[PDB]
Amino acid sequence: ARKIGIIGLGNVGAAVAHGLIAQGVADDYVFIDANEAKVKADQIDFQDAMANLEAHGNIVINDWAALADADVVISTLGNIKLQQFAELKFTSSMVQSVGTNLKESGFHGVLVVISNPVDVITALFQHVTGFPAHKVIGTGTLLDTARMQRAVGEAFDLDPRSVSGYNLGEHGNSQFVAWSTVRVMGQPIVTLIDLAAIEEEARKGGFTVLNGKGYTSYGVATSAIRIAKAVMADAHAELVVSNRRDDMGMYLSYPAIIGRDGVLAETTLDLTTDEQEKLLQSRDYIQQRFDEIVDTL
Amino acid sequence: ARKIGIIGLGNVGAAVAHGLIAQGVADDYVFIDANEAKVKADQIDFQDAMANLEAHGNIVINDWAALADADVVISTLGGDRFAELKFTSSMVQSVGTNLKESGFHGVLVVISNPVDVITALFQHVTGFPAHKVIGTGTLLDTARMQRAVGEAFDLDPRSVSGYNLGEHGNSQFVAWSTVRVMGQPIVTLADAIDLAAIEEEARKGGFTVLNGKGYTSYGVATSAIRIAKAVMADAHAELVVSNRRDDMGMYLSYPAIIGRDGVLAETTLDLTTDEQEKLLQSRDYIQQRFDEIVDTL
Amino acid sequence: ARKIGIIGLGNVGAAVAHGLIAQGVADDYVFIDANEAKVKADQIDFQDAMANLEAHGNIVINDWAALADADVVISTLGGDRFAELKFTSSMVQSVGTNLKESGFHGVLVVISNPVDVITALFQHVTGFPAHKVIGTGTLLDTARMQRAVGEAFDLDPRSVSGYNLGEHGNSQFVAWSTVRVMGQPIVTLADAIDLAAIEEEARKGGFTVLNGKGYTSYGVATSAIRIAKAVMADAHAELVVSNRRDDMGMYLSYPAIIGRDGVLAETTLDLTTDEQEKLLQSRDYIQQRFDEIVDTL
Amino acid sequence: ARKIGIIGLGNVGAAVAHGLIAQGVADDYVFIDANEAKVKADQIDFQDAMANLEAHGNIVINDWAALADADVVISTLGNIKLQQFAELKFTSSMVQSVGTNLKESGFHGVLVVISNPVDVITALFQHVTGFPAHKVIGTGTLLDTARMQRAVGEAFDLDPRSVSGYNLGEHGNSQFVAWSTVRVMGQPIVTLIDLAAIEEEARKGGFTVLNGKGYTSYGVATSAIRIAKAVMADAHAELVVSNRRDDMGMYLSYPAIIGRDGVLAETTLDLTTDEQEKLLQSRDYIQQRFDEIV
Ligand SMILES: NC(=O)c1ccc[n+]([C@@H]2O[C@H](COP(=O)([O-])OP(=O)(O)OC[C@H]3O[C@@H](n4cnc5c(N)ncnc54)[C@H](O)[C@@H]3O)[C@@H](O)[C@H]2O)c1
Ligand SMILES: NC(=O)c1ccc[n+]([C@@H]2O[C@H](COP(=O)([O-])OP(=O)(O)OC[C@H]3O[C@@H](n4cnc5c(N)ncnc54)[C@H](O)[C@@H]3O)[C@@H](O)[C@H]2O)c1
Ligand SMILES: NC(=O)c1ccc[n+]([C@@H]2O[C@H](COP(=O)([O-])OP(=O)(O)OC[C@H]3O[C@@H](n4cnc5c(N)ncnc54)[C@H](O)[C@@H]3O)[C@@H](O)[C@H]2O)c1
Ligand SMILES: NC(=O)c1ccc[n+]([C@@H]2O[C@H](COP(=O)([O-])OP(=O)(O)OC[C@H]3O[C@@H](n4cnc5c(N)ncnc54)[C@H](O)[C@@H]3O)[C@@H](O)[C@H]2O)c1
Repeated sequence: ARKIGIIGLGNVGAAVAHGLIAQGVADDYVFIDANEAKVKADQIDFQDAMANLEAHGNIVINDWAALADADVVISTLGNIKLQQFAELKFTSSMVQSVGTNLKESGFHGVLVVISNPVDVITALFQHVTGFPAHKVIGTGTLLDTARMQRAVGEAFDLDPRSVSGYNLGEHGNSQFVAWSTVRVMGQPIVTLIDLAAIEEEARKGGFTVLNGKGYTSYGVATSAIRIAKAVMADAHAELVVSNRRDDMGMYLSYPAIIGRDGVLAETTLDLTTDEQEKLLQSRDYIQQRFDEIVDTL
Repeated sequence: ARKIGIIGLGNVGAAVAHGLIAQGVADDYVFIDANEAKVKADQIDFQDAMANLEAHGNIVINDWAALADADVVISTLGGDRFAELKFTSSMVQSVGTNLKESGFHGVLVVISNPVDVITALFQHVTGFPAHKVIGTGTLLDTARMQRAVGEAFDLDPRSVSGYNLGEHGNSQFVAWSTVRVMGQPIVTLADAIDLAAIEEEARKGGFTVLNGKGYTSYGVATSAIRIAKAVMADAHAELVVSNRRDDMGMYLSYPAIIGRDGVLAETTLDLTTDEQEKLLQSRDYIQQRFDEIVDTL
Repeated sequence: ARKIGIIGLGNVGAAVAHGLIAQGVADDYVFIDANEAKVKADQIDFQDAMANLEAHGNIVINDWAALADADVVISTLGGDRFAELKFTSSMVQSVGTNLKESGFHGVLVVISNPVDVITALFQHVTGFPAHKVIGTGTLLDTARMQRAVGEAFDLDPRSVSGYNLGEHGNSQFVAWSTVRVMGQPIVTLADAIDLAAIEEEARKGGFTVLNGKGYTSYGVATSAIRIAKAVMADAHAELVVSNRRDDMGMYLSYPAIIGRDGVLAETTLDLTTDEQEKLLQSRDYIQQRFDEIVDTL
Repeated sequence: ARKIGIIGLGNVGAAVAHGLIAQGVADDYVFIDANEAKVKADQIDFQDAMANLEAHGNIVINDWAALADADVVISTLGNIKLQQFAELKFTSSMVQSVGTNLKESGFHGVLVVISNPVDVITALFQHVTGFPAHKVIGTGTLLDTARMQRAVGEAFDLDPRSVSGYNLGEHGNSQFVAWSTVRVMGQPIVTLIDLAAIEEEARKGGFTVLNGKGYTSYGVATSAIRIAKAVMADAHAELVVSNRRDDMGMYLSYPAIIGRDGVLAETTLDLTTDEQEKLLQSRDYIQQRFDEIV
């Protein structure tokens, strides 16, 4: 049967849970949150929906041992008030205990991290749990790429799913659009529009949402659900996620092949020199911030 | 194609939207909200999710004319006491008039508080035939009774029959003479389970949600979604909703047959005399509160 | 993850696989069929559909060891008379033995004819606990009664309660004392509708399907799928399936509580004396036909 | 509400119907088939399924007037027995009456043609109904692209959905794999294996299926359903379908942008000289056999 664990039932974690429960994706769910009254409130509210939902799902709360046979565990803990990377003092303070309980529960599935700064927190989670790096991944620029596809989609009046290409690097700071990989309606977008306008709409689009309602939830929740379904189904799907490539030596977003055991293979992009240059800049940024904080745990 | 309009993109409204978009229920969505920043932030956030979602949906905001061919419209709006009444009736009149003027002729589903009064007010202000104006009512309350009973007998809530009738938010009651579990009327098993305790847990349930979250969303959003699908599919499904029965003359929750035209027929429950008595008490309360608010129009 | 095995990829088995695959219900599928070319054609046909489907599924064929960790296995297998009994009992023993030897320890759902006899035979040969071996039984006849009553009262078949009990295929009957429509027990509405005609209508339909297509598939396939979901989700859902009651000591259709471990509990209907009589008559026929075929093992 | 009509409830027809009903994609369904007892049988069989399905759907049979407000109409009529270009004589006979009835129902949505030979029957359907060419399209090499993605996916142990590229031309004859458009794991397939082996698996893959059970159904039924969903949701999705491009002046498969009004725009691929040549070759066979038939 399918079992998913969600750590941190805030705006994003609760949207992840609603997206999964609304489609009846999993059979068993484990909600874990430091704030007890909140998570119990969400459990009951979801259990009240069950008589009127089409598919059934079981929900247990704050039970680490229940994670032992979970397929996927999604980490959505953090403090959005610190965003309203400065969040690093908060989320990095939480990874030691969350990571140790996770390791101790007997969990051996794939861990998907959303907590920001996603690249650095993904790395510290890998570091505390001791899980193989291919079992610990982050949404990273899967969200950024979806904003890029939305922006390019609006410009050409196309289905965003019909736009190909990726955003690489460090989510929420040096990530960039690899315009050499983007293609729309059979042609490479660079041989076609104000690309920087599109890139600005893509990059500033996330602040517009936070600015408008105080957080972001549907965009990133859906990116996590897509990765969680690829893992459980062992799809061997190519997705841009925050993964540790051998050549990079640090977590950063770059397309990879995802299946039931996590990262099954790396992909290879023919990036311009410009794009490779930016990619190592992101690597260095993540690496340094990670370096400063890993001793502190 | 399927087109759904949602008026009020708050906690309940955004959850209704996410519930529909996660499943790809409708093709076109119309979001209407007084706060342009919030509704615009939600639209962009949902559009960001489209690149990683399985079904596509088109989203327009604050365009009253777009509701003309909407199949269903869901409204989540709802000295100082006098002022509050005056402002609530004003809002229902403005929204209702603009709704009427858009040319919309589908079914209007209201989520609000008190739902029966506000539903009757929308019926009054729009001039839509009463069978096309229904409120979620005790569908949520019934689902909570189903959860409590289900937990008491380690049963799927969907396998618990029976309903909560009357006034949602105050005098509604469990019609225990309609509740069956595992082939037996629960009253019989009670005479040999403590029904009052079960009633306590369901009510207590709602308070835990309010206390830990500050509001409830998944339970009620799912109710509206179930009703919305019955309407678009012309299911002729029996659901307990807030509707105006000829014999009651006011709006209250009682099972009815829902289809593409709204209430297609009424049901007839053989209630006990005490149950029948509570039903009429409920009706008298809704009448009083309706006369009172309609007088501030 | 969710894994389902299907034994016998004929009209029914392929409809079951397509229904599950069109919704992405399981992650892994194991198809077992005596005809290598037919099962291989279906596997390739479904793998050709994966590029245009929303959910992914892995399909392996004729590999018994793969059933070891399957959640559910659905079996669609089913002078002269003695010869046929002999070949049939032999087939159930060969399949049953290989299934038992695979390590499989989930729930076995049997689609056959006579489904109650073949279900009991499989239980007998495998040695699996009776609660883990169930047949679809009269879940398909109940759904036909619901269709016929639903068409009679212009209702949603899902809104018609009640069941068909007994032996699927010959002595099963509508337990009219359990059927309710629009809040009223249908018998009272009959005292005022012709139940006999309704009962006949339901049956006629089955014959209409057999004569126009030569077999029935969607109706019974969907019954198996619903049971399979209740098992993987551990729903504790009340479903009418062929199960072995202590009071009956032989398989027959009577509602029961279904969960991950199969039959979790029995239900107690208050049938009328005629109903109890036909139920026992039904049971005597199943017992006798079972006795006959187990003698040929 | 969503309303889909299916003409011809055979192997492909009933598969399209089950894929939609299992997911609860539409609200209303119109089943039309010359063999009345087979359509009436599937109707009741699906209505028997309804009490145990999660979503509701309404089914009416052989009512052309009910197609007046259908969103999409899928044509899956034919005779698979003749396939075991064989059906062209039979399927061409049907197009006049079916097309006329369809035209007179008041239907004005998108028509999706599956019936083989799909490109020529798509052209005759457009030609007989008088419906704008952009509102009349066929599955074409959407099924063939999916087989290419299966073969390539199997070879690289990838999700078939992660394989990009298209198969162009005429389905079941001159169709080919535009290997310049295919890429896997960030690289061009022709830069990375024997593509002819893969090519053959993909090309012969329909025979194997057909020889193994006597017809093909899930592959093509799912391709039709993907198109139908792009139409009703007005996705503006890039899909390879049989459409009539102006530069070709004849139906053939080439990627197009699909929405509620049918083809909304054409794409332009940077095909190799050879690839360009094969596509025109396909156009001639379609053009020629089309003129030959009417
Ligand atoms: N990576 C991305 O693309 C992306 C996008 C949006 C948000 N985010 C990140 O998602 C995280 C959550 O976002 P949000 O808006 O839901 O925040 P939020 O503040 O609403 O929710 C955080 C939840 O985590 C819980 N939590 C905190 N510490 C915990 C611990 N040790 N154990 C268990 N639960 C704990 C809190 O109680 C709270 O309920 C933040 O880090 C935000 O930056 C990432
Ligand atoms: N029936 C039940 O059991 C139940 C359960 C929960 C909530 N509710 C009711 O649902 C309603 C919604 O609650 P919520 O938590 O979603 O509220 P909320 O405060 O988060 O949101 C209401 C939204 O309506 C918008 N709005 C206000 N006035 C408007 C106007 N004139 N036109 C258009 N949009 C306008 C606001 O901008 C806001 O975003 C309340 O009536 C609440 O009591 C009922
Ligand atoms: N319970 C009900 O209402 C109901 C309704 C419809 C059909 N059915 C039953 O379902 C069964 C199947 O019907 P169908 O039309 O799918 O049959 P079918 O003839 O189309 O296919 C049976 C399949 O089983 C395969 N098979 C046979 N022996 C096998 C063996 N020893 N091992 C593995 N595979 C084997 C065959 O190759 C074939 O593909 C019959 O019992 C029929 O009566 C029951
Ligand atoms: N384009 C493709 O890629 C592709 C792929 C597979 C199959 N197909 C085609 O799909 C068509 C259907 O295939 P099938 O296997 O389901 O065949 P089939 O013979 O089983 O079904 C055809 C159905 O069409 C019906 N029919 C015939 N003439 C009709 C008319 N005038 N009006 C209404 N109904 C009529 C029949 O009664 C029958 O039920 C065939 O042309 C086959 O070649 C195309």
